Amino acid sequence: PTGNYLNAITNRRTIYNLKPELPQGVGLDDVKRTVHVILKNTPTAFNSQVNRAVIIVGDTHKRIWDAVASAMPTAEAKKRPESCRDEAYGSVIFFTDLGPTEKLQRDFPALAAAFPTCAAHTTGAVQIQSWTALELLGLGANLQHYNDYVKSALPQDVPIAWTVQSQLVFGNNVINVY
Amino acid sequence: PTGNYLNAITNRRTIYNLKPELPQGVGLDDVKRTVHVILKNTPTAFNSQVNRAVIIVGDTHKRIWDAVASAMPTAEAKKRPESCRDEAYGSVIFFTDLGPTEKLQRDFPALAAAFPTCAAHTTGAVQIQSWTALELLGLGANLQHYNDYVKSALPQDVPIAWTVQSQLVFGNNVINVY
Repeated sequence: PTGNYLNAITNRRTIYNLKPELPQGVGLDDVKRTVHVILKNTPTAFNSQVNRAVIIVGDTHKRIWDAVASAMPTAEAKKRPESCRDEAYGSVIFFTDLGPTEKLQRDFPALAAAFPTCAAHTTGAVQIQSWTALELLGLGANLQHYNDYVKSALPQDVPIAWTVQSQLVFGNNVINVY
Repeated sequence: PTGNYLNAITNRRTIYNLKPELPQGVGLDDVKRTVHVILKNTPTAFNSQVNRAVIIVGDTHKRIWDAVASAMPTAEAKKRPESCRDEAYGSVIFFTDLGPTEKLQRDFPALAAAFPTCAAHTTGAVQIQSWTALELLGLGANLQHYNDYVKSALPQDVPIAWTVQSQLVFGNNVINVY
């Protein structure tokens, strides 16, 4: 075990078996740092620093997935949001500040095409890491992409420029050589 | 010493001081498998599995950077690639197979505007993890987004549907608790 950083990656996958667990031996503000230290340590191309995040829990967590599971009207296509608001302790949701990405498109009008793409790179860079780290604490977590649904459902104290990217619900190659 | 996954995230930064180093105690194929299992264990959304990569070295490394540092005409814009060919051991270049995403767009024409984003997310996940893990071995690495240029410089053994995303040259959050 050295840069056994791989073993933490290999032991990680989508977990739907979820109970609103603390979990054992680890509080909430513990989790708060874990994602915080990733947003702070994740390289955004050209120091744009566009990706942010919001963690939601309790009746504020249940409040959103209950809103999605009403915009979903077919029962068998709502056993995902309602199993997210009745089985999960909370959910980490990630954003990308479209603000800077609009500024870089301004000052560098010639490269105003890689900027939206360089932001999509870094936001998925904090997603996989927070996810792979939450599962190290003991939690179980899964992906969700109800972006537009939670975006409208999102409260008012949110910057409207924060584009919704993901919802982390917690609870070979060729080588040359010719 | 527990889920000290964070320590590797913190102990990671762009390195330009590069010598074509093995490095000590670590062969090349040592590096090869590190990324090989990051591409393999990365959650491509909807199991599209579009993440591709190529490790480049030797006079095939200097060959491509010599091509980029020749389309750059102004000296001060050649200081990057010519230092990437004459100071580096090699480069990991990452792709996203446009194949599956095109298939997903076809089958689900309604969601055909989330697939390119779900591909940009997953590539911006194998990049950061490889970079974070290559520096665990002792190497020095950095981001390089000289796309199209290196893409054109690529030989013919590559699929023309592989989209060059990056070149890995090796050598606050609101709590919403009401």
